[PDB]
Amino acid sequence: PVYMVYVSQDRLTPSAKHAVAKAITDAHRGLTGTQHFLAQVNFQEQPAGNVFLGGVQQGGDTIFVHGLHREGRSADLKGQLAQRIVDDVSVAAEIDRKHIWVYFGEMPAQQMVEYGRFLPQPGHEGEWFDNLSSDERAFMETNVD
Amino acid sequence: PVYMVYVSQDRLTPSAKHAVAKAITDAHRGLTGTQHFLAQVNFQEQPAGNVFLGGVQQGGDTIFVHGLHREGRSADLKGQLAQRIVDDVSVAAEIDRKHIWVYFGEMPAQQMVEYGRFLPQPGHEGEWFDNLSSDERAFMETNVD
Amino acid sequence: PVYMVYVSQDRLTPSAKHAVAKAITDAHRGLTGTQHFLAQVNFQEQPAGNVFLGGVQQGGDTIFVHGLHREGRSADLKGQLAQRIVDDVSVAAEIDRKHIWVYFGEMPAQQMVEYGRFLPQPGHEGEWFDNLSSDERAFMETNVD
Repeated sequence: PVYMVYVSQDRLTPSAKHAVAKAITDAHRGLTGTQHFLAQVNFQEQPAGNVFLGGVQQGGDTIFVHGLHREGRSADLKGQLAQRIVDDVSVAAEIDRKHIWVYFGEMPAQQMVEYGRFLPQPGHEGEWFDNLSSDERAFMETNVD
Repeated sequence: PVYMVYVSQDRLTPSAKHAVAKAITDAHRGLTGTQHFLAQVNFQEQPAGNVFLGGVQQGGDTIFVHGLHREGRSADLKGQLAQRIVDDVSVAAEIDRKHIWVYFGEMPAQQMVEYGRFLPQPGHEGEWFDNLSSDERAFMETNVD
Repeated sequence: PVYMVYVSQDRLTPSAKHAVAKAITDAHRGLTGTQHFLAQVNFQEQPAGNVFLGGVQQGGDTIFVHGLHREGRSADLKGQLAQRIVDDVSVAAEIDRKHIWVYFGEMPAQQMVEYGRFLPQPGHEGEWFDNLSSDERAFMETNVD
């Protein structure tokens, strides 16, 4: 997956970012089985005041998570995952849950590429990982916390 | 909804941003009936020069709106809403319609969370809001212009 | 289309940005027939360290391309397009392919607007372009590289 995480500049220190990104990553791994290194968290910071709700300018406590996933998972599991992202980002960023917005979009695995390679259907990430070159396997596996 | 609004840095003063957010939020409410405070406008600023059309670097005028909605509305209503965002953002930002691009993407409501809660189906914002607790009812009410 | 390109600050100079935008636009035109001026490449730069892979903070070399397209193309064509984007951005940005992520999302053409006008169905771009006003055509034609 790619999780784009929209936040205000300086609301999250680098350690708070590490905390948020590891909580989203753990959630995704623990609920889907997808290996840690296939999950990107991509922080998009903007000056405070660029977020409006009902037309009202917000301080720096708004978080929007846009998760981009392969098709194939159940509504039940995606609900559980969205809920766990809300809870665990609330703890990790010390931000009340009421500030957190989370949207999941889905695409055919055949039109998504990570590390320059096409993804597989969910649940066949193991033999997909095994199919590819030793250099790629090594580069991927360094990307696990 | 979340309306991601990509603009060049300093193209919109604080007052212009407020006006543009208001045009989008009032368009969404007026055509869908969804409450104002459920509409987010999230401005994403980047230096002029980061937008390319047909390979040609642009100045600071382009505006891209990526509206992210719940599934369930007709093509006709989405067309009316996109055209209204075009017209009203053209007015609010004193910008020619030819500079404005609008894309709507849709997601199951069961995988969309606002204010830490799962959204209802479109049109059921009323009972949804009537099952919300008093504090989150009030917090939501503070986000109306 | 709109190609949202997420890169670290300064990883692409203005000239490298122009090259990448050209690689993507040429690939889209070559494989779909869609005229150059209908392809937007929108660079989103963030400070290095905002990308995490498997929870591990990254340097400045990751590139994520989020391409937003009209529905209607084959899985085969979209695979060819995405692969060519990996390859040609690899060359233009002088970057290892294993740094390049590419996701394609699709929307009904009836909810996509470019230059203030609703897009046609894929493969009807010539006819659509002919039926625009001459001021709109002329503005679009200025965007060809």
